[PDB]
Order: sequence, then structure tokens, then C-alpha cells
Amino acid sequence: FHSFSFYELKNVTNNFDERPISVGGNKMGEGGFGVVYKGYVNNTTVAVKKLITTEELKQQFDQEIKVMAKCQHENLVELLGFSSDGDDLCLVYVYMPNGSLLDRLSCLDGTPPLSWHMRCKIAQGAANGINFLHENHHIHRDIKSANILLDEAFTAKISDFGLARASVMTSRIVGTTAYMAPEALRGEITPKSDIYSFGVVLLEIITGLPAVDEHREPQLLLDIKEEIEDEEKTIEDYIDKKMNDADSTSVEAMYSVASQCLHEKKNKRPDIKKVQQLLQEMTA
Ligand SMILES: CN1CCC(n2cc(Nc3nc(OC4(C)CC4)c4nc(C(=O)N(C)C)ccc4n3)cn2)CC1
Repeated sequence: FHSFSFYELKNVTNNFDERPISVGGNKMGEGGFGVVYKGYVNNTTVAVKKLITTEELKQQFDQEIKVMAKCQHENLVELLGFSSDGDDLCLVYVYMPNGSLLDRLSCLDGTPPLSWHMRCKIAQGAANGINFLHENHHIHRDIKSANILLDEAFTAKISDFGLARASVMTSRIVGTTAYMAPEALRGEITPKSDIYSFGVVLLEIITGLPAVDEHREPQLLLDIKEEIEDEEKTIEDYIDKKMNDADSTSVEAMYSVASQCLHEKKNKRPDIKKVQQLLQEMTA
């Protein structure tokens, strides 16, 4: 990866302009651990991350780099470089022109709704990236639709490997609570927890609803699994109304994958290879 001096990056981001790209600045969004800025290096668009002590933020910055060097795939975000300025820490990525799946499902900034067809392809691409990580003995630990980015062709790219671990218990439980498996919430580190998170993501893809909404019933999207199983509601009642091309058969087939992924018992969940196989059969 390219080593940037902090000055190189400050200049390409209009002095790290915290104003949104809609107003004229360079801010595109925010993550865990930093604001993301639009940068331009040699007429190529790049994404820049400017990053709880100084010695603790270093091992979390080194993580994204450690994992991103070992893991390169068509469905993983590509790291282009970094900036080692001691205190100031920056990560540079290939800019995803279509941002996150989260933003594209909510139609943020007026983007049109994703079709069922586009959704199915994104689900498959997201599963392929998780499969590559699991084959390379890595647990993502933060699978969610804000961590699924879309390129120039809406190819799904898993991102954010700051919490990714190699191959177990931990005292420091980290992740996104509305996507987390009961055992991950208990401290277990397992690739099976990632499958569960992916199941929440498949429900987001079918429903177009966020994983958690305080002004909703039920507030957690994974709870709809119980409403359907308890025949209080149907999957037809929950399909995203912002589509014109969804068919009952493939919608039921993706719901069945999500339902299996969301089993409360980690060992009763399918592995990613089975998830990939099942999503492939949905479009065959
Ligand atoms: C209406 N238009 C307006 C433009 C918009 N747009 C394009 C982007 N590009 C984009 N965004 C990223 O992060 C976001 C989603 C939080 C901003 C991002 N993150 C990483 C990454 O891996 N990180 C940091 C860990 C890598 C590449 C990235 N590329 C954002 N918004 C699409 C819709």
C-alpha cells in the first residue's frame, strides 16, 4: 500500500473540509473511529478516513491494515494507502460511488429504490465476501448494511475490518447490538456470529427497513422472524413496497436463508458456503 505523508492528504481533501459534499465540502459520512472524506489523487476519487487513548487507537488503525493486506477479494473494499503521522492517522480507500447499502435502502439524498434484481445480486456479492473471509480464517465481527458498500456497478463490497479477528472469549464486547448474535453479546468470538448478522442484513434487503427504529413495532427487525413464525404477520406484509419486480418465490427463498441465519443456537445456523449455495439457487 502507498504511504502518504499527512500533508499530501490534507491538500487532496480541501484541508479536511468537514462540510458535506452536497454543500461544497469533503465530508461523505462518519464511522466508528472517524469521519470519511472525499479526496482526489491524480484525477482518481478516493475515500479518506481520519481517525480511547493514542496507544489504543494505533492497534485499531493497524488492524484495518493487517487484515486488508491479507484479504483481497472482489467483494471486499480495497485499501489504497495510509498515513503514519503518529498522532494523526489516515486510511485511504477506493471510493465507492454508490456508498452503503444502508443509505441505498433508505434512498438517502434522493437515490432511486434498488430493484429486487439488484438486491439479489448484492446479497450474493455480500455472501461471497464473507465466504472469502471465513476461508482465510477471519471473523468480521461487524457485518451490517452500513459496512456493505456499492461500487460503480452496485457490486457489494464488505468494509471495515477494524474489529476483524484471526483463527474463543473476550472481556471487551464490540459490534452493532441490533445485528449481534446472542453469543456474540456474551463475549464469544465465532464465524457463526457473522452468519447471524448477515441474516439481519437479508431482512433489511427484503423489507427496506433499518435493523432498529425506536418509533416502530417491533423496534428490532430480527423480531419480525417471530411475528411470521407466529402467523401474526406474513412476509408479503413486510416486503419493501419501493419495488415493482419482486416475486413471491425468490422473496420466500431469501427469507428462508435469513430465517436459517437467525437461529438462536449458533450450531443450528448454516455456514457461509451453504448460505452462498442457497442464495445461488434462489436466482437459478
Ligand atoms: C447521493 N450520492 C452521494 C455520494 C455517495 N457516496 C459515495 C461514497 N463513497 C464511499 N463512502 C464510504 O463510506 C461512507 C458510505 C460513509 C461515507 C466509503 N467507505 C470506505 C471504507 O471502507 N471505510 C471508510 C471504512 C471505502 C470507500 C467508501 N466510499 C459515500 N457516499 C453516494 C450517493
